[PDB]
Amino acid sequence: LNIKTMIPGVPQIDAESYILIDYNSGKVLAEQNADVRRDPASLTKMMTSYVIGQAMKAGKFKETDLVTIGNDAWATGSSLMFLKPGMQVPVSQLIRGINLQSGNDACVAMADFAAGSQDAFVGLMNSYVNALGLKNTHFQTVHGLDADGQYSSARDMALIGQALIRDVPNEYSIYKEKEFTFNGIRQLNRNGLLWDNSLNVDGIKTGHTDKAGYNLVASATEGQMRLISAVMGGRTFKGREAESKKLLTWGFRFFETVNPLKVGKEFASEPVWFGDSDRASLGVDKDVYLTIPRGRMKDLKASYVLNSSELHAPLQKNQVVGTINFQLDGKTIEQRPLVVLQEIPEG
Repeated sequence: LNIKTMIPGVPQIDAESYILIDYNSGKVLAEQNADVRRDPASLTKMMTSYVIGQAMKAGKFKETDLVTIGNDAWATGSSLMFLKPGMQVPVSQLIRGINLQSGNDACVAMADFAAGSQDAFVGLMNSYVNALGLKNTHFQTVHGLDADGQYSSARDMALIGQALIRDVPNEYSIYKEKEFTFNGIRQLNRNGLLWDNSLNVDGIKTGHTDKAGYNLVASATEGQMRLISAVMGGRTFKGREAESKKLLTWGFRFFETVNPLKVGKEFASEPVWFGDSDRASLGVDKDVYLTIPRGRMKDLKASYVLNSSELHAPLQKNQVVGTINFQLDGKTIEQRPLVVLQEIPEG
C-alpha cells in the first residue's frame, strides 16, 4: 500500500522561487512561488536566443554569415572581451555569447542583425512571450542589464527553456558547449553543471546580480526522460548549482515519464456504420506523454469511451470521436481526445 501510493516530500531549496517540470509531459513535479514576478537578470537572454533561433530556423541568416558590430553594441577598450565597432564577427561566435558572464554587446549586435533595432527585437521578444502563453514575463532589453523593470517567473523561465528545446533545437545545442571561440578568444561556458559527471546536464542559462540573486534554468536527461528546473533568487554562492542539482536528482528518483501512445498508432478499432469500409482505426493526433510516480508504469490503466452510442460515416482524419482515459489506482490522472486515424467516407 503506502510506499507505493506515497507522495514524496520535496527537498528544501534555499531560493526565493523554483519549479521542476517534465519537458515532454509538461507535468509540474514541484514548485514554490513559481508565478511570483522577479528580475530574471541575464536569464532574459534565453528569450533573445529563442528569437534568434526562430530567425535561423526560418532561414533568415546562418552561423557563417558575417555580422557588423555597430556603435550600438559598443555604446552599452582595456579589454579583449569587448566587440569593437566596425569588426565583423560570424553569427556562430555571437550567438555563443549567451554562454558568457557578459557578452551583452553580442546580444545587441545580434538583435540589430535580426530585426533592425534593439527596440523592435524586444517587440519580437514580447510577442513570443504572448505566443507562449506566458502571464508573468515582460522584457525591456535584449540582455537584461538596464531593465530595472524586466520580470519573469520560475514557471515562465521553465517554459521558455521548454520552448527553446522544442521549437529551436539547433539553437539549443549551443548551450552544452563547454568551450568555444568568442571574439578570437577561448572562453569557458558559465554553466558549471555541464561538468557534473553524476547528471547529464545540457542547458541552459545561469545568472547572478546582487539585486536578483543567483538564477538558473537547467535541463537534464536520463535516457528517454528530460527534466527542466528553474531556481530564481537563489540565496548563496554555494547553492548556485547544488540547489538545482538536488531538485533535478530528486525528480529523476521519484518520477518517470511514459509514452503510452504516439500519433498514427492504432489505440483501438471500432465498427462504423454507413461507410465505404466498416472499421475505424482510432488513436491520437498528438503524442502522449505522462509523468507518474517512479515504479508505477505497470499499474497504469488505459481505456476509452465514445462520444456517441456508435460510429457513423463520414469520418474525417483526426476527427475527435471520443476520449482516452489513463488511470492509476482507479483514479483518472489524464484524459486525451480519441481521433479517427483515417477518413471513412459515406458509403
